[PDB]
Amino acid sequence: EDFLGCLVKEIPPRLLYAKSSPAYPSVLGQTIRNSRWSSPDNVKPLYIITPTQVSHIQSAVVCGRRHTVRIRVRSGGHDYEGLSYRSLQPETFAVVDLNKMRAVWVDGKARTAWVDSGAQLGELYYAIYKASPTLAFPAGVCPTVGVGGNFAGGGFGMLLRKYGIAAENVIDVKLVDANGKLHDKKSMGDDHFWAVRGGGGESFGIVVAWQVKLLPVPPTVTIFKISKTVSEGAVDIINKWQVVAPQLPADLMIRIIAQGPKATFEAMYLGTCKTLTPLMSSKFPELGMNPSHCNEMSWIQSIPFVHLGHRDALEDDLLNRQNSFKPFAEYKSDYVYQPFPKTVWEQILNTWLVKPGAGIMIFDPYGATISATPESATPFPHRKGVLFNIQYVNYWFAPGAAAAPLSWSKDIYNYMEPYVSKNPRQAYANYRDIDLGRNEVVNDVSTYASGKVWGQKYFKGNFERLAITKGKVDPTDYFRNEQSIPPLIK
Ligand SMILES: *Cc1cc2c(nc3c(=O)[nH]c(=O)nc-3n2C[C@H](O)[C@H](O)[C@H](O)COP(=O)(O)OP(=O)(O)OC[C@H]2O[C@@H](n3cnc4c(N)ncnc43)[C@H](O)[C@@H]2O)c(*)c1C
Ligand code: NA
Ligand code: NA
Repeated sequence: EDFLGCLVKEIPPRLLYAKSSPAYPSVLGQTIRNSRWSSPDNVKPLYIITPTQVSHIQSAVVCGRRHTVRIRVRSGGHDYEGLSYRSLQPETFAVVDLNKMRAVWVDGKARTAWVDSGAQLGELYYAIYKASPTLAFPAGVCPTVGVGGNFAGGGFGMLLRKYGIAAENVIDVKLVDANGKLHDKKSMGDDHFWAVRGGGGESFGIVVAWQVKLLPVPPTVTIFKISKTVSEGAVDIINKWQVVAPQLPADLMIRIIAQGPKATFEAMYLGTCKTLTPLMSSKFPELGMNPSHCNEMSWIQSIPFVHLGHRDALEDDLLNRQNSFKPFAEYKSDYVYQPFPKTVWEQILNTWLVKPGAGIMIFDPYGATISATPESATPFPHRKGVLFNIQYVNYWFAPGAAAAPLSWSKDIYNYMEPYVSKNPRQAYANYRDIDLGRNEVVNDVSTYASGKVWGQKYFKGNFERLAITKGKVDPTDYFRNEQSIPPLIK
């Protein structure tokens, strides 16, 4: 009652939604990307606030502190467990939803931009393009992902070998802390500014906007997508790829998608067919690439082409707030430091990817720039020595069809354990997986011991510094969820 009362004093009421409000279901559902989490059995927010100004965010936080109602912040809503808009167990929370704060201001000459957290990646990329055809930013591949969560958790895509992760190309932020105070880099200090750029969403406050450096790309890039069935020698080719791809020049990224006994090699090359063809011949002739495979286009055109296979619909693919694709979905991830034996590739392609409920596996090679940053330089620790990341993706489309996919996801994670990283078994924070572990709350504070179980998997040796920073900026654990950094205080 009095939390809502506090909000109405400071924030335009058209931006406030209670469960009884007629628009509440629409506002709640607008950026839910996973049908597992939209159904009525999920725990719902007591209130939703859709700020349009930074002062609205500050007022919401001050009200939540005064009346002890916690806030989950949502930008693009892609959280794999939905923790930006649901809780796992019954509890009271408000959602602060940033979708209306979506400005992108590009300074093409300075090669910098200010980007609101509620902007989607496609909108960031398109705004950069409206300014220059030869500037880029290295974040995710999916245009509807929100800037807020993508940058907070790291963020990587087809430029990761050239330029590393999104978070290490951030040069300032505008942030509201757990006391409602407005911060930038200078007022936050080294620890807090280090933590917020890759240490995971929610934990370190609400980032309102990010200042980024914009990076050069040539006017023409080249994409290919070359598939090999097991009959065409997929196992021998991918067994070579895992050693070669992490060692290729920074200008060339070759990722793999597999969903059966067949591997599709997708390359982004910062250059032309003319130079790519000989490079492939010299370094990876086993793939059988030739000039007919090349698709030359601008960097901006490469974003819908890689993600959707589209060449012809730039605005529609990058400026898209319809929220049409809502699979039921499960996700896991791994990091690989040692080459798989050929027999493991045999098993993955011929056996694991031909089971009931089998999903899709995506393999991103590291090396080059992402691996040159020291492990502790940012909170993202998956750097030197990483050959490739694996994402295990399961989609299904009817409510009662979950059992086989969920079982496959668990079974293949168990199968892969001996061949992937261990002690800890590393995972990417933005591929959130609650089965890696969740927090325990004691005296209303997330415990350090419970955070450490999953926290070492996402952040390896950076977890303790994250928790000590959390203790300094949010000792009462105001901004939290079931898998957020717990405070470690003296
Ligand atoms: C759905 C989806 C996700 C993808 C896709 N492809 C990716 C890619 O190519 N590269 C990646 O690095 N990641 C990819 N992912 C995963 C996404 O990066 C993550 O799912 C992001 O965390 C999603 O961010 P966003 O869309 O903003 O999701 P939310 O659910 O709103 O938030 C996630 C998380 O972060 C907190 N949070 C949100 N907003 C803020 C701000 N402004 N400040 C601090 N913290 C924030 C939330 O509370 C929540 O905890 C491809 C697809 C299709
Ligand atoms: Na290890
Ligand atoms: Na999950």
